Amino acid sequence: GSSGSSGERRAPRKGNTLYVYGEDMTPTLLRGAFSPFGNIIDLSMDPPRNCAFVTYEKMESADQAVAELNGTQVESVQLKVNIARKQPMLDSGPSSG
Repeated sequence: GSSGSSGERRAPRKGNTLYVYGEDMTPTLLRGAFSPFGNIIDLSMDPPRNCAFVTYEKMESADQAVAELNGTQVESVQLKVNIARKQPMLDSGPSSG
């Protein structure tokens, strides 16, 4: 009998920001952890909720990371990435930051 589900949960690819969650991970860590996928233009960490918002210069990466970085164990730390919800078209090159 089929051990598990036949295949994986199909899903589209779109988004700039990514919802990351960890326990013993640091900002500088995510920098070299998400960099491999692409360029980080927006990376923020919230000790309170122990999460991190990493934005990629492109949308192609957003799905990528969420596909690999999802449930991945980097630097001896399990990082949980997801496609942030409610992320409409946002400027890429902010001048009046």
